[PDB]
Amino acid sequence: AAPQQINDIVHRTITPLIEQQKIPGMAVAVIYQGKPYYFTWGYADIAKKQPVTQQTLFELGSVSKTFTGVLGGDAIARGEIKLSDPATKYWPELTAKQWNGITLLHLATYTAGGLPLQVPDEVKSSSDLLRFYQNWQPAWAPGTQRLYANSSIGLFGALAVKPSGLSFEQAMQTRVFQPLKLNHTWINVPPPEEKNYAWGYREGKAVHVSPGALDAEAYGVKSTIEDMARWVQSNLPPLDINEKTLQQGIQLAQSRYWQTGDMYQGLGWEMLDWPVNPDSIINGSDNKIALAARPVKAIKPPTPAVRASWVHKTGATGGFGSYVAFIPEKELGIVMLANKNYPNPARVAAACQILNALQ
Ligand SMILES: [Cl-]
Ligand SMILES: [Cl-]
Ligand code: NI
Ligand code: NI
Ligand code: NI
Ligand code: NI
Ligand code: NI
Repeated sequence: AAPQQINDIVHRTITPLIEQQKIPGMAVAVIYQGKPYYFTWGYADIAKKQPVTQQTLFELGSVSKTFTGVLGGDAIARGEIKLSDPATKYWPELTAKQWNGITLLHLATYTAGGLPLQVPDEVKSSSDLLRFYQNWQPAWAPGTQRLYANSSIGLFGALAVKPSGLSFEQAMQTRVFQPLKLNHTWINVPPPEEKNYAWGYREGKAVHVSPGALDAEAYGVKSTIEDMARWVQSNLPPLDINEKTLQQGIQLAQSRYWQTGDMYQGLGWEMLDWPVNPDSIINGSDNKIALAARPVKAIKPPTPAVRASWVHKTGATGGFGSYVAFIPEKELGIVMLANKNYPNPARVAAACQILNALQ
């Protein structure tokens, strides 16, 4: 009766959402008792009437940060980094005084003291980046305010892989993607895979994410609905793989490092205690809140991953909108990929309706 029940709630929830939000193409995965169930609607390419399939690639936007968090967790477990390490330890030319006291933890969790949402578009090279961070003036002491920022976790990702001697992309492929068998997940989509790469749509124009500094670390992953379902499965408790630093790093990305309001900051992932007030995550997902500064309280030592949690992340690019959420206690989760950037609360409310019916 379970597959019939899943089909019904997914159909009755997503069909009106697509119509209300005018979404051109969408893929949904429900992870129910650890098993994935896939659903597709609409078009990856409107002009060519190419349907969304289980092999369609979507831009994950900020959901990419969950991969960066896990790769950072793997580096901790390898002994290559410590979150209490100063950021300057891995970038010694970053000598400016305001960086004294700023750690990898602060970069990973948006708590360095006001690093901006986007790296400025005029910053392109590594030397541009150095000048940007050397000249940046924090608004707050480190570890006091959370301000969501690609320039923060993006730099965390770039520094965390330095001890490996690998590029960020090589580290992600070899240490996260390949061990988890995510073989249709890319930082740079290869030419033969472009036939499955959906267009994003913004004001009715077909767009892909623009290149930018630290894009790979902060918002550059593209993936299929099947690989993202396998990503959810990999972040659920029963994961037991040969690559034990990765198994441990996944658990560390769900550690609770900071609290603000009723939410907890992990590495990439964000968490709330479950059962959760649905209005809190729906309302809190609005960018008028999610992009605003909020005071944080440190959790020392970080809370080890709590099984009774709602774990989630929204993401967007100019042309795409994504959402992933799961409940480790229930072995239950959802992935929603769309080639239009429609408002976060609509994504979260739909996910709440589906998972509440199945939990
Ligand atoms: Cl650590
Ligand atoms: Cl929003
Ligand atoms: Ni293939
Ligand atoms: Ni139940
Ligand atoms: Ni139940
Ligand atoms: Ni039950
Ligand atoms: Ni029950």
